Amino acid sequence: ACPLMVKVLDAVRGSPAINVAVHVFRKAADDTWEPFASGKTSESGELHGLTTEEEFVEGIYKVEIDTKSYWKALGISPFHEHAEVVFTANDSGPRRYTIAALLSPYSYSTTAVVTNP
Amino acid sequence: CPLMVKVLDAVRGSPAINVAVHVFRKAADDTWEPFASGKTSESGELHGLTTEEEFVEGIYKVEIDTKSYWKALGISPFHEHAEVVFTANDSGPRRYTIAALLSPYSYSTTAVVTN
Amino acid sequence: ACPLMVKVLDAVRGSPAINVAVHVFRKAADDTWEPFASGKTSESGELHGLTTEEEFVEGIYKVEIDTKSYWKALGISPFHEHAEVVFTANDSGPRRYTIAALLSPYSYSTTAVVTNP
Amino acid sequence: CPLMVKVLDAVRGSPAINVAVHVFRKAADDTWEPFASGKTSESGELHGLTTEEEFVEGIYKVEIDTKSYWKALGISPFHEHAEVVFTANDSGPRRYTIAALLSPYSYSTTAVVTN
Ligand SMILES: O=C1C[C@@H](c2ccc(O)cc2)Oc2cc(O)cc(O)c21
Ligand SMILES: O=C1C[C@@H](c2ccc(O)cc2)Oc2cc(O)cc(O)c21
Ligand SMILES: [Ca+2]
Ligand SMILES: [Ca+2]
Repeated sequence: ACPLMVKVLDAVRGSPAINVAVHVFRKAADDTWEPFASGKTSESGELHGLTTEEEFVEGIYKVEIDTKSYWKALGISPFHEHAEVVFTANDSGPRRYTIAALLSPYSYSTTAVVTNP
Repeated sequence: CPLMVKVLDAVRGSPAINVAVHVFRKAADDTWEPFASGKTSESGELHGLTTEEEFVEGIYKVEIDTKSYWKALGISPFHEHAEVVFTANDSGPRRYTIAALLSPYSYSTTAVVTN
Repeated sequence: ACPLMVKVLDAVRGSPAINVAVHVFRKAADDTWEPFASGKTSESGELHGLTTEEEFVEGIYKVEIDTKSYWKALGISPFHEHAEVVFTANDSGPRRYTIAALLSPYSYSTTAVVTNP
Repeated sequence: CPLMVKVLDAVRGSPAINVAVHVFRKAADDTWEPFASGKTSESGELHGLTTEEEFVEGIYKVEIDTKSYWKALGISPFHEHAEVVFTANDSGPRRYTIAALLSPYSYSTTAVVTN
């Protein structure tokens, strides 16, 4: 019953991207981004436990993935500052969201898998 | 031009036409000051955003209005938009092409930077 | 200890791609593709149990994913006949391979995550 | 031309230059008969593979020699190559651009088909 999971993979090494910082924000009624949760990717490149079913109410959310630090630490100066995912959540009732990102120094892809528990 | 944006549609196998694109420059106060905008052409390209003089070093944001594009096609989208944030010109002036490949629940962006 | 897993996701629906046929082949000493394993993706879009550590000897392998049937069944005539992954395996000792594919009607991406148990 | 192939490098943020590409047509016996080939240009493009007359309906294979490209750059690659298999012209003649974005452990291909 974790309703939000983020998973990050490295397209160069063919590996999970470990220790990647992730910050999650929620758009406020006044229209600004309130901090909602944060964490770092595990060995498996996954970040669990960000939120709960109750807390994770309808809204617009932003997941910012600190790809730049991940590359810089490997000696690489990447193109992007970060990878950002912005989406409306739970608009038709609660769902479970997996936000997956695949990283290369000059490219990233992002895909959402959304399921109905 | 020093900056071009090009958008493709993975569902139809075509350029993504009439997609709104906004470009911003990060301000001293860490706000985004809007800088240039346009809509992609019938080839999915947006040219003429900026000039070599104007396009000085800094951190830039390209915001692509993916949601409106999908809505227009009658297809439900996941993302609000697709954003590309990058530092420009850090080693000199370059020509940047920002390319995006769009699916309703996924997108991929790549930069082709040539000097 | 499953050394080969294939995972397929649908970029249109934001879902696993279920019931996707997958065929695996191994290049023979005579240079032709011998059938090695086959299966279909589960509800979670994953296919496990293709092979074993002992069977999965060094070689060149091909994973063919029947994307066309997956789309056609949804009413869609897709661009690709299939998605094929060809790779050398276990060249430096045994590894565990996850072959992931993300599908759209006119595009697919494939990524390998390779780990050392 | 009715068929173009374009290859980009996600590691360097550049066109992938001097990449070998082979094109095949499926034969009656379900073998691949090699049809056209080339190497990508400094812009990552390969033009001139075929002509409208020659490019009749059928099933075609495009094989991109990704492995050699990475080897040349000194980077270890996962794939032997990247293949694109598709049926051409089923609704009429079209112009096909096959685009590939390459990373050492990943690739993505997309078709832009215009009539
Ligand atoms: O290995 C991958 C690659 C990743 C991915 C592919 C494409 C994309 O656009 C974004 C992420 O997809 C995945 C999604 C998963 O749930 C688990 C995975 O192991 C993987
Ligand atoms: O930079 C890119 C990436 C590429 C692409 C992205 C995703 C994918 O899955 C396959 C190809 O598309 C392009 C197509 C072009 O005409 C010019 C380009 O610069 C690009
Ligand atoms: Ca400059
Ligand atoms: Ca024809």
